[PDB]
Amino acid sequence: RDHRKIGKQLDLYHMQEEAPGMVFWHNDGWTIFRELEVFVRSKLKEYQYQEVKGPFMMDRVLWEKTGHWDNYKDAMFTTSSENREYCIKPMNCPGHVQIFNQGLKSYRDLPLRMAEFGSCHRNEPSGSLHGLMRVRGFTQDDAHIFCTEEQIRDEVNGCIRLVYDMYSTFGFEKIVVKLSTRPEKRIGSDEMWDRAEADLAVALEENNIPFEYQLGEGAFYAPKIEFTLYDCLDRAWQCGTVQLDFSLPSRLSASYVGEDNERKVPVMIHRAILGSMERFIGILTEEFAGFFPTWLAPVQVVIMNITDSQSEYVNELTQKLSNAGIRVKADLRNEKIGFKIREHTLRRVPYMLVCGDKEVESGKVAVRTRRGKDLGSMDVNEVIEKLQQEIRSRSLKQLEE
Amino acid sequence: RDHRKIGKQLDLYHMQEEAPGMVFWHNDGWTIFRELEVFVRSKLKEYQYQEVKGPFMMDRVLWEKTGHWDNYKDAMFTTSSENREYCIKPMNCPGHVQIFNQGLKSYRDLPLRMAEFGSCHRNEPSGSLHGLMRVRGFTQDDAHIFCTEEQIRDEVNGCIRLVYDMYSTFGFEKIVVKLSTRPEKRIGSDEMWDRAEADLAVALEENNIPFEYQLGEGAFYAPKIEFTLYDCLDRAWQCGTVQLDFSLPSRLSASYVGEDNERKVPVMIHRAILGSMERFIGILTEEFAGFFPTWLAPVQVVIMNITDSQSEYVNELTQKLSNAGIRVKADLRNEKIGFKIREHTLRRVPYMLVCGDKEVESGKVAVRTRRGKDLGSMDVNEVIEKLQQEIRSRSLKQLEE
Ligand SMILES: O=C(N[C@@H]1C(=O)O[C@@H]1Cc1ccc([N+](=O)[O-])cc1)c1cccc(O)c1O
Ligand SMILES: O=C(N[C@@H]1C(=O)O[C@@H]1Cc1ccc([N+](=O)[O-])cc1)c1cccc(O)c1O
Ligand SMILES: [Zn+2]
Ligand SMILES: [Zn+2]
Repeated sequence: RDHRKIGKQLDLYHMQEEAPGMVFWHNDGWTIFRELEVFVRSKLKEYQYQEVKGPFMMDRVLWEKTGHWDNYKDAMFTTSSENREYCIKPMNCPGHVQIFNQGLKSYRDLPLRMAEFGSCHRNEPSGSLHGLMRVRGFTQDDAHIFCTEEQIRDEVNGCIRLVYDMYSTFGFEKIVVKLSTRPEKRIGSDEMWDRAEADLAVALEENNIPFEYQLGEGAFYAPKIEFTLYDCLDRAWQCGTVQLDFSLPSRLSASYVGEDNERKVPVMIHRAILGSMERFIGILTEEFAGFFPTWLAPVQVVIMNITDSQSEYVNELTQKLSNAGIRVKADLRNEKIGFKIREHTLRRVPYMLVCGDKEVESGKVAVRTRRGKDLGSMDVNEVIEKLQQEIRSRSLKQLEE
Repeated sequence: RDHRKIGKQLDLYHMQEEAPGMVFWHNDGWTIFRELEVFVRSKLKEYQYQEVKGPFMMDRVLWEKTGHWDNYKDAMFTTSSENREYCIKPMNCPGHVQIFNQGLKSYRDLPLRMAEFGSCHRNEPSGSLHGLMRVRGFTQDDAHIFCTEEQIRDEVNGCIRLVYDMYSTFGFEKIVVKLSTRPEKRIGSDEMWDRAEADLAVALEENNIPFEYQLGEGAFYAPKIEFTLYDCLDRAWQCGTVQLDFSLPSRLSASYVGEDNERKVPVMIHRAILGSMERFIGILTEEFAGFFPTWLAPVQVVIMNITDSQSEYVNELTQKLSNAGIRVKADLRNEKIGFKIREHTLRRVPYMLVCGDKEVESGKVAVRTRRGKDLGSMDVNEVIEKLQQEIRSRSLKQLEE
């Protein structure tokens, strides 16, 4: 049930000592990563988010405004070019405000939701690395919301609704929520920290979410709501995070023209639902034990022949299935039929299509699943329509179960 | 007609001194970038390519083993972690071999086409940077093909066919081709360069492509076919590149089991159709002068109302168009209709939908475009149906236009 074993077991990814804590995404594993992007982007469109991309390193002088350099430079990778030092970004927060700073902003642009699949890098000790859970290079479904102090309620509520919306897709309904308060090493005034912590607390009571305080576990600049999901083994996994920031936008000279035609500093809301997408894939790998849902399966359908007589028929079906948007692979090897089914069952392919000579009239296929179920013969167009409903709805369970 | 100058007007991107030669992709520009990615991925599926992803840096010890460290030490960024050097990758070729190296490969796995949108970094001089044309961090539509020497066609013609097939979508068929031969400082025996240069030379005569030699301009490991396209201003732009490599796979301990059950070294073919996608977007920006085709437009349709009476009707239309897969924005601001139309016309939005009281009764919409042309009032379903017809085929030209 170990994702490292399943990942090697399913051709998902690999790692080696030349790049410690960094993922070599294979074709099958990268398909799952891209499928998660499509799912996230569908939510971004639904929740009216922009999608941007920032540069991969920046001047240390910029990281100096934020105080990020003071707290965690030891965790930061560094490079120099023409007597200037640059830091490979561990977070997308200052990159997003720079985009916000371009062009004069007004209150009519707020709330401004800006998201990015930012690939970050943190210099973690090699002894702390373990599979996809703890890595040096990871990708966040990061987003930062710029809004006025009157829009704080509505925007934080939208982030909370998004957390439960996406977690329910993967079947994670046991969620533990914690409020991380101020740490001993922080920046910002006491009264700022009071308002930010209270606002996060109020947002949770409005949505009727029980939670407990976690003293000293917040960021040095913002308190954060931490979402923890429980898998089918009742194991805690901390993925979600919503922070309320009144500090950084002021430090990075971010401003907008208000309703009263005056200088105001915008409130920034950090959010990340899945957290590290490499980590989230590892959670999904262990949660399903490699039995990914059909919409996430690297190979969704495998069509196999019994003899060479159906090799022409199988290739036609493989092309027809591929044209319908289904990830389908053809198994034309000269191996016994029980041998083929066992191999692809171990590959956790959701459906296996069997084509004998009895199939060659009928325009039909013998369907069997990775669970060992037999579904019998009927229409190829019917299975296409049956399947397409399954991927488009991102259903957790398969056909006839 | 300058891309940097249009790019500021259209919310495409921006750059600043904190990250010289690196792009801050804004929402509108990133839409074009992703929009090109889908087009490339459609070709990868068509031409049977895998898609992988490599880490951002690797142990320098490998960059010695390839010879890249000796030749291009000044152009590579370097960082430190636990008394070990890592280099932010300037190329994706050896990262692809690592994926190929995992698991024993045979001749039945060949040809193996592996593609990646690899984000590279080269330390180019800062006085040398200019907009999107010359950048420090760029994304290549890279791919490397592993095959036997008898397959040295079937892949090279596929690369050549892909070059002209993808260029025709953007309207580039004025293409001049050059063949770069061996430089004095290279690796491999002379007999490789005789076969490798000849293999590329015959392939161009094979495809009825006139070409000129560029003596001494090839890489230290491979001769290269260079594709140069000309825009509407008859300006040369060098984007395509196909390399024939017999050296590095041997240097990186890549091997496969042949038909005679003996270890063999696979041939590697470097290819890049668009080259740096940041550069290609800048070329496209200048080629169309900001008038991107509908399938490439960041915002495809803007629906505007005249008064608040049509505010419900436009919102229904925005949802219907958005559900149809059209990037649509609704303009409900309290401004005059002539003010709204002018703003989006300067934004080069392909189509603008106007809804008066006469539109909401009749169930139709008034459409007329960024160039000033009228389609009059047309059926709402008709406008959707034609648009999908326009986007799906990636047509260069407009609607009756
Ligand atoms: O703060 C954030 N998140 C934690 C933080 O900091 O680390 C937390 C996230 C994390 C993920 C993966 C790995 N990993 O090595 O696999 C380590 C750490 C954060 C949250 C939302 C938006 C933002 O813009 C953030 O910055
Ligand atoms: O050679 C290659 N491709 C051209 C080449 O060289 O430049 C061409 C592509 C390009 C254009 C612009 C910029 N840029 O800095 O904006 C960078 C790169 C190449 C092809 C395949 C694999 C490789 O490993 C390569 O190296
Ligand atoms: Zn943040
Ligand atoms: Zn290459």
